[PDB]
Amino acid sequence: MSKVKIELFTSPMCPHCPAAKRVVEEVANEMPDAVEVEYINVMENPQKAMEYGIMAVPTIVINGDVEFIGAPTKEALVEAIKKRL
Repeated sequence: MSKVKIELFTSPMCPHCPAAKRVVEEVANEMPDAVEVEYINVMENPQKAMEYGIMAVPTIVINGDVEFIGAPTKEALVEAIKKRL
């Protein structure tokens, strides 16, 4: 009971991925209101996500769970929050 929290903790620099733009559009398809997106381009901000158990960019939160899946952002799970988050 906090709305669907997404966070985007990375500054991808080789592949200019849509990053938070995909993750927001994808979950806003599901929940066009119960959505929170921290797009935190990794620069000038604390490692508060880059701590955790993952300690490996691209550091991504979907619903509230902290993870990283691929060279791009959480696309493997984005294929499933689209399905039944």
